[PDB]
Amino acid sequence: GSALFLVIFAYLLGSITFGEVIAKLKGVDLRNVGSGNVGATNVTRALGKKYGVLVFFLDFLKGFIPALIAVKSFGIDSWVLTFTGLASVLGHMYPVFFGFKGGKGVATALGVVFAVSPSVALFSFLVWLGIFLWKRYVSLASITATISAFLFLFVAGYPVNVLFMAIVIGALIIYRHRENINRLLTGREHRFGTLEVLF
Amino acid sequence: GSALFLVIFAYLLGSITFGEVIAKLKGVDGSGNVGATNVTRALGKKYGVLVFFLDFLKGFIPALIAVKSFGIDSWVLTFTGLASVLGHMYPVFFGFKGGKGVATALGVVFAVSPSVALFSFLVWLGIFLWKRYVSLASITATISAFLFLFVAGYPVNVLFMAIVIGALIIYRHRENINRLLTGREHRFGTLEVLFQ
Ligand SMILES: CCCCCCCCCCCCCCCC(=O)OC[C@@H](O)COP(=O)(O)O
Repeated sequence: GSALFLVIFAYLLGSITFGEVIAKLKGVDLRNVGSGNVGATNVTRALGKKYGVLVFFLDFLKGFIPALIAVKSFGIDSWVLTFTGLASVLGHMYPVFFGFKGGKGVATALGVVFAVSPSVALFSFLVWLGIFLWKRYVSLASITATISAFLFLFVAGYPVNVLFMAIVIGALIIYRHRENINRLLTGREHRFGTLEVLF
Repeated sequence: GSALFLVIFAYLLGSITFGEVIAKLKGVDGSGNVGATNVTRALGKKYGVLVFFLDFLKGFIPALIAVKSFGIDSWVLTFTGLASVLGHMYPVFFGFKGGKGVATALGVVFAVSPSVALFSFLVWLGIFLWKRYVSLASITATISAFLFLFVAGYPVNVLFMAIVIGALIIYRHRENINRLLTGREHRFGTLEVLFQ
């Protein structure tokens, strides 16, 4: 009853892909820019790093706010949190508002992890930052940090409901990156090299 | 032509009141109503959920065909979603003695607008958890559904369908409304709602 309310709320809140809303009022069509993704990385290409950080924060919140409510209400080992965090990420990937055409859910998933464990969230973000500074592919950093986020929760002793949530979310994130994976293997992925950040 | 076939099929399918047919499957016959709530009443939540899903599908299935084959702007969809609910309210297979059409109407709005449907389901859950009457939640979620379709800018064929379907549902709750105002409506326990 109460759990169903929270899970649906997490899905509806997650369905507000804020990169698509902000770019629309700024006039930009994200479909034609860079990867075509509606997420923070492509919002940065289309609108600049000022709007990319804003979109990252909002997409972060819609996974953090519902997951935190589940933790305080049902406990960290409740499967309500499992499906709440999944709902926020599935809302971002398949938004009920925009015809189920959303992003890859990396920022929203980090919001869910933050509500479960800030410690793991900051480490995974540090892992994401290093891999990115290393190779300047956001997709490679996101894939790596997604896998490291799962390994961090496991070693830290988090319950099987949290691990199940992380596996499904992580497997969904990698699957939504299959276009980036195809581009990385073929040397076509949109790098953030010298020319890209300069211009 | 083919539009009339869909409307009549929507009515006939909606006339399959599923609590009944699944109550008689397992073999049971309180409120005496044909509803998912009245099936959880009797055979447990696991069968009332299935009955809710089936009554949901008979409104969802013909309405999705209307959207896909005629368009969300078509008035074929208006009469198709109307026929499904009217089938559930006045089932030709059961002497026109049927339920209140909440689950069937939710199926109709979900095929038209998955967003409005889930938003209206949020309204129902909140009102039910807050005040603990099933009927008060169904009336409020019905009204909010039309308001959600209106402010979102859905076409006039959909707004007309929601008004007529909403009015029918509210009208089917006239006995619930009387008992609500006279304090004779059943209410769930303060703890019974959370374990519901
Ligand atoms: C299971 C929990 C996993 C948590 C996720 C890992 C944390 C990563 C740190 C946050 C990084 C900032 C947010 C970026 C969101 C985003 O935009 O993701 C899409 C990118 O990838 C690929 O971008 P693109 O080239 O446009 O497809």
